[PDB]
Amino acid sequence: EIKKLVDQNFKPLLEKYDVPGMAVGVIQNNKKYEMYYGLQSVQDKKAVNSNTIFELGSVSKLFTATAGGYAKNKGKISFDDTPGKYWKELKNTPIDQVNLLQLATYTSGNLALQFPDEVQTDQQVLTFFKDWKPKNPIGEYRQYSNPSIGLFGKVVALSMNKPFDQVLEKTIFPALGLKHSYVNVPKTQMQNYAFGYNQENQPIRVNPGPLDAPAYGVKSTLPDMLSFIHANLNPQKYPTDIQRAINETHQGRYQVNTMYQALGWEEFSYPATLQTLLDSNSEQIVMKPNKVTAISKEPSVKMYHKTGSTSGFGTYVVFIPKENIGLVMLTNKRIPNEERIKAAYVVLNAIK
Ligand SMILES: *[B@]([O])([C][N]S(=O)(=O)C1=[C]N=C(C2=NN=N[N]2)[C]=[C]1)OP([O])([O])=O
Repeated sequence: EIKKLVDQNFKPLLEKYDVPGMAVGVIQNNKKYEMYYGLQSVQDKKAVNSNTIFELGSVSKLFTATAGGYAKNKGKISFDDTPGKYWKELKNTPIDQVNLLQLATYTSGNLALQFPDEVQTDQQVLTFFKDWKPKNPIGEYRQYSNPSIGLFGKVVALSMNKPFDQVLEKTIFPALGLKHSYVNVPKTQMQNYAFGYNQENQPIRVNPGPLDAPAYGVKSTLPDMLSFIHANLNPQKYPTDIQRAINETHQGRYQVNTMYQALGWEEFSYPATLQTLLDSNSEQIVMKPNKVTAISKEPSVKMYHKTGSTSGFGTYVVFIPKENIGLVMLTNKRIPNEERIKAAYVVLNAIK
């Protein structure tokens, strides 16, 4: 029945949005299911398979959040610290009045989704943070942002003395059991890297950008993402450092109505209505700043999700610890976040 449920709910989306290829993974009671559809490459007629590498987009934030949780539990950082304590060069500039938790969770009060296009170099990055100056009451307003978690990410790599790409590929990925997850796809794996397809069905991949690795720059396979979901459902089986990191990412920090923000993960009381899952990615929540309130109801039974996108790829990831289930969907064309969320909802709810 798992296979038949995904065929009912995910398969039609390939035709509906002319998506070349898709990989849907389900984990239940420590049993993994992998469903593959279509092509990693239209021009090569190479099929999507277990070796196919997709761009995760903002699901990369979950790895950046896990890397921070690890660094905090090795004593390398505190989430009450300010960025200037590690990147000396910002060390009494006004960015050093925002703390790492506030960076991680988007409540600087003045960071947008993107850098400005003009910024590209390492010096242009450091200079934009040297010249960063306040706006909304720090800590009070959530606005989703690549530079913010991007800065948290870089600060985490500074506290670990290793550039960010190495923190993941030598430290975090091996600790999670991930064999084919990369910030940079090496030469021997380029044959498995899918093409993404833009809205003109042109084959494309992700463009270089400032602090792209920590905010949207991880590439993985379906087996690997199911391993990552496994880890989130069962952190007690992993090494102490990574287990503590994973638990750290599950703690709700504030609410923005029915969405609780954690470290990368969005958190909900379970069971959640569909529409509660949809509003987490409504334009209001994703693009416009919003004022945060303190957690009032600590949810008893929780569920977590995150969407991601580069211009050629779509990702969605969801897990419910207490039902011991989760789902990952990866596509090499963006479909609307709404459609990702709904199909997953029907598949998981139908398997109890
Ligand atoms: B993340 O995926 C952030 N997404 S984004 O909208 O900032 C974005 C989109 N596209 C790129 C890109 N394509 N090719 N080079 N770069 C980067 C960043 O969260 P979401 O799921 O989008 O809410």
